[PDB]
Amino acid sequence: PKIVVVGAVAGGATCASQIRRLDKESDIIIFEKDRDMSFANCALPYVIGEVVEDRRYALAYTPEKFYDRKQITVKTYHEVIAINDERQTVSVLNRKTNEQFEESYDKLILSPGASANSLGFESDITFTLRNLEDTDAIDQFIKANQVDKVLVVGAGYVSLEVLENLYERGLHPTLIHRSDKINKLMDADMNQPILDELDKREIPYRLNEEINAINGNEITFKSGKVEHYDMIIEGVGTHPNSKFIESSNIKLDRKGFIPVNDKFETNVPNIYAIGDIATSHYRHVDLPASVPLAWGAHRAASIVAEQIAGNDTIEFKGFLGNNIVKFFDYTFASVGVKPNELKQFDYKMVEVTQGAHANYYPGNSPLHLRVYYDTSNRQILRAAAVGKEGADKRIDVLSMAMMNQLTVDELTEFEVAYAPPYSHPKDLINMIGYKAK
Amino acid sequence: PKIVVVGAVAGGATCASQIRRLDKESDIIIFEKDRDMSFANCALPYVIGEVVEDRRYALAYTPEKFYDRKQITVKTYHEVIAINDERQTVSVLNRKTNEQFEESYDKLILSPGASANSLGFESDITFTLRNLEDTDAIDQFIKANQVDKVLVVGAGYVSLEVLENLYERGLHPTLIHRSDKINKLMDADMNQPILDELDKREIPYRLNEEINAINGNEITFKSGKVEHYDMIIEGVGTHPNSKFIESSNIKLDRKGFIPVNDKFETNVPNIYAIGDIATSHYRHVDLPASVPLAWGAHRAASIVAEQIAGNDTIEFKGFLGNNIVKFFDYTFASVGVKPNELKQFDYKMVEVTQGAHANYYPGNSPLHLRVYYDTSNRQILRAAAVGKEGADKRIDVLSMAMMNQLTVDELTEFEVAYAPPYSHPKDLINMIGYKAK
Ligand SMILES: *[C@H](CCNC(=O)CCNC(=O)[C@H](O)C(C)(C)COP(=O)(O)OP(=O)(O)OC[C@H]1O[C@@H](n2cnc3c(N)ncnc32)[C@H](O)[C@@H]1OP(=O)(O)O)CS(C)(=O)=O
Ligand SMILES: *[C@H](CCNC(=O)CCNC(=O)[C@H](O)C(C)(C)COP(=O)(O)OP(=O)(O)OC[C@H]1O[C@@H](n2cnc3c(N)ncnc32)[C@H](O)[C@@H]1OP(=O)(O)O)CS(C)(=O)=O
Ligand SMILES: Cc1cc2nc3c(=O)[nH]c(=O)nc-3n(C[C@H](O)[C@H](O)[C@H](O)COP(=O)(O)OP(=O)(O)OC[C@H]3O[C@@H](n4cnc5c(N)ncnc54)[C@H](O)[C@@H]3O)c2cc1C
Ligand SMILES: Cc1cc2nc3c(=O)[nH]c(=O)nc-3n(C[C@H](O)[C@H](O)[C@H](O)COP(=O)(O)OP(=O)(O)OC[C@H]3O[C@@H](n4cnc5c(N)ncnc54)[C@H](O)[C@@H]3O)c2cc1C
Ligand SMILES: [Cl-]
Ligand SMILES: [Cl-]
Ligand SMILES: [Cl-]
Ligand SMILES: [Cl-]
Ligand SMILES: [Cl-]
Ligand SMILES: [Cl-]
Ligand SMILES: [Cl-]
Ligand SMILES: [Cl-]
Ligand SMILES: [Mg+2]
Ligand SMILES: [Mg+2]
Ligand SMILES: [Mg+2]
Ligand SMILES: [Mg+2]
Repeated sequence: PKIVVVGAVAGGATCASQIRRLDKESDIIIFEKDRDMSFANCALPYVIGEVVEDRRYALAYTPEKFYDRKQITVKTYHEVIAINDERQTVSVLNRKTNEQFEESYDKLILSPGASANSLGFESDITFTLRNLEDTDAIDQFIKANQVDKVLVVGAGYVSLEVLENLYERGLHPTLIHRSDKINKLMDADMNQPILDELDKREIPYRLNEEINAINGNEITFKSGKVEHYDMIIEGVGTHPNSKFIESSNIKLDRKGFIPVNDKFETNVPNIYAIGDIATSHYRHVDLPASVPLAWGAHRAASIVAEQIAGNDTIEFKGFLGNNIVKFFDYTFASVGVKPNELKQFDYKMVEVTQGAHANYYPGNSPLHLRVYYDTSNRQILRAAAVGKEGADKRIDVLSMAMMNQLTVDELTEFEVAYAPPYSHPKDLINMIGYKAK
Repeated sequence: PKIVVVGAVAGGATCASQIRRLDKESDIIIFEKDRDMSFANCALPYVIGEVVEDRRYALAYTPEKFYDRKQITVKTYHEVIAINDERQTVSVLNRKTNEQFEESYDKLILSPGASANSLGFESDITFTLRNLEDTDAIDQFIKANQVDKVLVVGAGYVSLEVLENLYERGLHPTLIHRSDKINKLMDADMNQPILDELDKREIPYRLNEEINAINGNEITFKSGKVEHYDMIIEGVGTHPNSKFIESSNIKLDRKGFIPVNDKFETNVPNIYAIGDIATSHYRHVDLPASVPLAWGAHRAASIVAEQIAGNDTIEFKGFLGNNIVKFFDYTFASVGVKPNELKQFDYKMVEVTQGAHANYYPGNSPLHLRVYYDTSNRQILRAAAVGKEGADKRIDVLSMAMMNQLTVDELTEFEVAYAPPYSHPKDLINMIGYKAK
């Protein structure tokens, strides 16, 4: 079949690559509205912090390399502006010529993702971070203006990683957030170490704070405070790139996302949707789920590839919502339903705080593990872990447990790999099980 | 019930404590043949290494504290010398006075564990390591004799830990082993980094080598080599402490262990056996298993506590044999059937070698993960992982998978916690699933 793909990054380029792996004869074309395909979204803050300095890490492919290795045609600076589903074409705008045209397809795959929100100030010193063009612009503004002092707005993983990286680059960031609900994928009371790490390094922050006015480098805040900053990075949420889809017969939800089935089909024949734009359901509970992260994009890419050119018995089973972020010395990880989704269940909570490993083994740090479960069937609903060591391991194990519909009580049976540098004879995970009794 | 426990460490002290949690009325007495209860067997190599300098870390309780806090009576230097199972008493030797006596019981719990084998040489410079008394003796011997050259015999995980610690203490160890099967819970080819770390540090080793004769500090070897050593630490395997049991009606296997059911009952009513002395079966395949490690001792202790004083529908479901050791910069972990046990199955092997985390993120290292599956049902039989980073995490996740008899193909669905310091959007575990076709 002729295959058209919208977006050439996490979902799009992966899906197209996976299809080629299976089908060597279908013609495949990808339209990407911006300059680069296959950029490393998740590497971006580390590029800014000069942790990553080889561009070969920031960008996996050029369209030329992509064609030469995989025979996939990628048109950058081409923005799809409409989907004409009844005639099986998309309308595409060549941004270089400002000429538009129709491209036909047998199968269409939508992976446009999402864009960064902006606060909307008229400001030459304010930037968002979503792609490599953004990253290049920030790096350039920093150098050309000898930036020292940077204001970071927002407190999600993107803003937190940018802050840490700006600090390590040798700059002087300040963090503000409109409320005190930082890092909201994590249980609110488990985020204290973020503030501790800031304090330890004498990095200023103000919560319940906003930009009120901007005049050159003079920044006036809601609190009444006035300071001067050389630069601002806004990380104040995202929104779905689905405007171009609204005129079509494709069903969108009221927030602009695309509900899909377990084959990542939309309501329209021959049209699939994957990545941040797509919504689905949880694997372990009968609720809708939207998990705009890397894992879901890659997994859907593979499933769509099988559907089109491989084994169409292969279907999605739902999300668990596993997620993680590093902030300075600490790791923050969670899986399962979001904090706000718990109220839909009659649940209880159990928790343990314990050294990640043997106390007498040097380098210990306490690890807080919390697990929520359903009282009506003992099923695990959510888990969260925070500590300098061992949090990722604990959450991945609980992710596998939930995949298998394990009960909280069954966690006593988890046979951990134990030696002093790694865990305990009754691991934190085991202790969750004993304490639920 | 009146409860008598034999052995006061991993199984015995733990089981007694777990019983008290549930039962505040019953009289509980533990007999321990040596000086110390509740020593940290696992910490002992690190004591020798002076990594653990403070004894509070090597000893968790005294009989006196155990009584004040738990109202359990612990009699040290008291060796149980016979089980009078028909009258329900045990014979006990007070080693201080050399007088014996009978102690009655309603329930008897046997956790006597295992003793170190010895090569049988007459030598004042040779030591084994099994308890805190052994540790104090080794430490004292090194100080008293200004030991520099040390011969470490055996390449089990304990001996490797001892070697590493002697090295970090400033001593100069040499490793020998009677065969080339070092660290034998791990795939043989995956043990190479042990030998790499030794080579890197100019720590001598000789495999397929044995002691021929000892003449003072002069050691004659099977190879014909003769060298001078100030000290010898032999780690040449263990034997079960079951001599005191043979006269009773308790069924022993031919190696001296006690087969038990999933309630950890012996063939004799009211007698339980746990810890290194007991044998059981695997959880994921129908084979007999013996897994003489900490997790099993602690798990059995809880189950026996529930049987006696709690919910007696709680039963063991078998072992997976999860195990791990650290040796210098590398981690070595495996789970499932032993290498020698694979031949009872029609099996295939899948493997990946990939960065533990994102390539661009610093301090990355190659992680080798290998998975064996049964061709008749796609079920995972065994997994192994070796590397400086991430091996413990992958093996724990796979232990949780096997607990659920998950197939190799379903690893494709494992929802990992992804950010650049931790893994990949398609983790090594997912990759095993994709490569299984
Ligand atoms: C933060 C956000 C995540 N963002 C991204 O991932 C965006 C950038 N990514 C992309 O554009 C694509 O995902 C690329 C093109 C980089 C990767 O495509 P694929 O995942 O299809 O893998 P690839 O074709 O590059 O193959 C390399 C490696 O994978 C093996 N392989 C892939 N699939 C399979 C299957 N299904 N079965 C067996 N093996 C498979 C393949 O063999 C391969 O080894 P080799 O290529 O042989 O040497 C995260 S971020 C971006 O890191 O910042
Ligand atoms: C290597 C080799 C393994 N060796 C050993 O284990 C050495 C010998 N061990 C022992 O003697 C026992 O395990 C001791 C006595 C050390 C521990 O007794 P147990 O009951 O585990 O533990 P304890 O009573 O001390 O409780 C402490 C902690 O856990 C909670 N807890 C225990 N059981 C339960 C249950 N069933 N349910 C809920 N909670 C339980 C307990 O309340 C207490 O918590 P807090 O800290 O106040 O929360 C290894 S090594 C390390 O070198 O020895
Ligand atoms: C800074 C940053 C850090 C992140 N870190 C993590 C992390 O640590 N862990 C994690 O799991 N996730 C992380 N993510 C999220 C992860 O990158 C996304 O979940 C993933 O990229 C989603 O893939 P996607 O294809 O749906 O969207 P994208 O990868 O963003 O790709 C969408 C592409 O479609 C293009 N497009 C949109 N509309 C059109 C159109 N009309 N025509 C043509 N092209 C169009 C866009 O230009 C864009 O290039 C991070 C994201 C960012 C921005
Ligand atoms: C140096 C070392 C390091 C280790 N490291 C690890 C590790 O990293 N990870 C891991 O999982 N496992 C490790 N282990 C193994 C772990 O310690 C054992 O699996 C665990 O202790 C088994 O507990 P047990 O109660 O059966 O025996 P033990 O803990 O050894 O206790 C048995 C006790 O019973 C006493 N006893 C025996 N006979 C009698 C009798 N007749 N009368 C009275 N008392 C008696 C003994 O003196 C002994 O104190 C290590 C062991 C050692 C020795
Ligand atoms: Cl091209
Ligand atoms: Cl054209
Ligand atoms: Cl056309
Ligand atoms: Cl808010
Ligand atoms: Cl369900
Ligand atoms: Cl006494
Ligand atoms: Cl005396
Ligand atoms: Cl680490
Ligand atoms: Mg640079
Ligand atoms: Mg139209
Ligand atoms: Mg000391
Ligand atoms: Mg199944």
